[PDB]
Amino acid sequence: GFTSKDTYLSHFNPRDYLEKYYKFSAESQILKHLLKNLFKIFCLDGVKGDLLIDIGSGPTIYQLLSACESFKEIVVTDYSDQNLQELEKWLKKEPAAFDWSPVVTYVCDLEGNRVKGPEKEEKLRQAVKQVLKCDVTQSQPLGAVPLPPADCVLSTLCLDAACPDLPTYCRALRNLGSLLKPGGFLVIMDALKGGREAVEAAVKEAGYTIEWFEVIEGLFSLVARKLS
Ligand SMILES: Cc1ccc2c(c1)cc([C@H]1C[C@H](n3ccnc3CN)CN1C(=O)c1cnc3[nH]ccc3c1)n2Cc1ccc(Cl)cc1
Repeated sequence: GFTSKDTYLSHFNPRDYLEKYYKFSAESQILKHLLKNLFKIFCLDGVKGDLLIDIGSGPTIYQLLSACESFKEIVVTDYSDQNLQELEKWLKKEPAAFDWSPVVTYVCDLEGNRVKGPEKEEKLRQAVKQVLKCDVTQSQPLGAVPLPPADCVLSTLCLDAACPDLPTYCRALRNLGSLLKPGGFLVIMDALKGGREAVEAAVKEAGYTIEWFEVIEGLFSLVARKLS
């Protein structure tokens, strides 16, 4: 049930999935829980800095909506071109882009209705600085792009999309660490697909210290810091 780089394919039609799962019953419920958790990480728990890199963004922006409260600069990334195109239609405010309005409104509600949808959308659009290819199996997952050491790497539902075996996952997390300052944050929100202990081993062996781990089969979230 594992995927390797030689077997990986992402959904060819990312738009149909946005329409199905990101329009918000079971899926709406799960998305709400994710969004509440991301609110806590990025607006309460001290995960903040200048530069966040979202690894394996997929075609979605919901995982960045609270994060742009806490990071001036966000880089979104994906191995597959069709996911990057779906992101760019939205960032560039094209008429053909997915309508993230309902989710955006819901996040504005979680944040106390300090702003309305358009203002929140604009804050995210201003924060997203680059849209790039990544390959987590590479020592330099973003290739030659000369980003400075970042404050946070976020990975959401990546195991959920395709699960590598444990040493491959540990190596990916260690490759992602090359993107982080010492002490930089690693935030993972994903599917348990050896369970919690396997995730914890991969995180620790990839050179991070877990601050906390929460169950939110099943979904978890965790925040770790790269060894300092
Ligand atoms: C630390 C981490 C671990 C696993 C990850 C990710 C991060 C990110 C993803 C994948 C899945 C993710 N996705 C696609 C649709 N929705 C989501 C989640 N938002 C996008 N996306 C990638 O952009 C990606 C990155 N680099 C790669 N190199 C070879 C394939 C490949 C895919 N994997 C799935 C995956 C499975 C097996 C293998 Cl060997 C490698 C990756």
